[PDB]
Parts: sequence; C-alpha cells; structure tokens
Amino acid sequence: QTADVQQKLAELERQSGGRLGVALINTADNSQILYRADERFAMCSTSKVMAAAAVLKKSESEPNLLNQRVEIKKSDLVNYNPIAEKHVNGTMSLAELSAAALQYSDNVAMNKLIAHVGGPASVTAFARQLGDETFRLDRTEPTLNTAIPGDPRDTTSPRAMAQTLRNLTLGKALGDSQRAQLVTWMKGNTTGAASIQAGLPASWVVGDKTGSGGYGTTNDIAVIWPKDRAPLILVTYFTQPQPKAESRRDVLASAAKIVTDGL
Ligand SMILES: *[B@@]1([O])O[C]([C]C([O])=O)C2=[C][C]=[C][C]=C21
Ligand SMILES: [Cl-]
Ligand SMILES: [Cl-]
Repeated sequence: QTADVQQKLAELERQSGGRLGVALINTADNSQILYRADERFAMCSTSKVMAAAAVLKKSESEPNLLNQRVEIKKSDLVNYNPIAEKHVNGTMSLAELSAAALQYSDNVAMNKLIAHVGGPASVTAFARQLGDETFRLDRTEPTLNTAIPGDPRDTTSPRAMAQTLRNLTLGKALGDSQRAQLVTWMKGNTTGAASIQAGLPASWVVGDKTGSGGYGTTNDIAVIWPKDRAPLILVTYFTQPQPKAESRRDVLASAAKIVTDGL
C-alpha cells in the first residue's frame, strides 16, 4: 500500500514535468506519507498562514490588536489586492486584513500582517519559536513569489510546513481562541476549490491556503476533516522548469487523491 502510493506520486511527478513535494500527516494513527518532503520549495502565498498566525500569537498579549485600524493608501497597493483595493483611503482592521490574506490571498493584507509583527525576519523568528527551523520568509509582497530554482529565499519543506500546520491548527502553538480563529479563517478560504479540495470527496471539510508564483509554482496547504475520521494535514508543493510555466492545480488535486485513497 505504501509502495503503491510512492510509485503513484513518482509517476505523477514524471508526467507533470516538474518537481513535486508532498507531506501528509494522518492524525488517526500518527502516520505520514512523504515525497521530497525535506526539499525546499518556494511557499508563495502559503506563507500567509504563518504571517496570520504570528499576528494571532501577538494578539494573545494585546487584546486590541485584531481591532487595530490600518490605513490603506495607494502606496500600499501591490500587484494583487482584491479586498484592499476596495478600501483605499479608509482603514481595515487587522482581523479584516488577516481574513483577506487567508481567504482571498490579498497581497496588501499580507504586507500589513508582516509589517505589524516586525517584518519577514520576525515572521521567521515566530516559526523558529514553534520549533520550525526550515521556514524562511525573506521578502515582502510581491517579490517573495519569484520562485527561482535553486533560490532558498521564501522557502520551506513539505515536512516542515505539515508539522507546523498541525501545530497551528490542531496543536497548541496558539491559544484556544486564536487557534479557533485561524481554523475558521482557513475553512472560509475562497481560493482553493481547484487544488487539494478537487482531489477529495465533496463531503470532506477543508481549511486550506493556496499559493502561486514564478516557474509555474502551484501550492496548497490544508487541514482536512474526512467524514467521521480524525483530521489530516496535507502539504502539496509543485514547481516547474520554465520561468513562465502556467499553474498546474490538477497536479495538487491528483496528489491529494493519491495520498488519501482508502481513507
Ligand atoms: B499567492 O501565491 O496566492 C495567490 C494565488 C493563489 O491563491 O494560488 C496570489 C496571487 C497573486 C500574487 C501572489 C499570490
Ligand atoms: Cl511546531
Ligand atoms: Cl464525492
């Protein structure tokens, strides 16, 4: 069964033409399915989870933080800001920016989360404090998505991100209020229907965060509640050889189906 899954993932990777990274943690039996799980991949917008979590951690000692008002200026706009562009010259709260970053992948929102915890090195130090040595957020939006092969900036490994996502969503990295808030935000994601969700039965409940970037980089990280089962954590990262390659969300869906068949 395990050899079969490995063969199927290798065949999927070969067909895709790119480089595939998978880590599944099954909390029913504390098992894992790993494929290139210690290699680095550009996170792209999947890094928005760590930034939102760092804001939530800060809020544990700062009860006015989520309500804090943040001005949205023309000079804050970057390349993709579906929510923030509606609020130029007004303010949004940090809770609203967290939701926009997580549920729409809004880049202004991500930059405000980064800024309000101290910058990329502070988001990285938060990961370190959780026991994640691998995660590195080097840059802000939009440059963190370049995803150049061989470039370690703005990368993590599938294993590291799966273990950290377990801690954030199912474990004790965050206090109960803050963990529940992260889970609710991720369950409300609007961007993930073509990725991991597309490879799972319709009845399963998912909280996920997608990402895309240069070199056809196509990513998704998820917490999954299968029908009447203990939850799963799944990271699917994918990147391609050509600078202008198009996204391959089908590859993420295929990987999700391969690693969950039988559950
Ligand atoms: B970030 O990688 O996530 C979205 C795309 C997605 O949801 O997969 C996006 C869009 C534009 C810039 C950065 C990102
Ligand atoms: Cl951890
Ligand atoms: Cl179905």
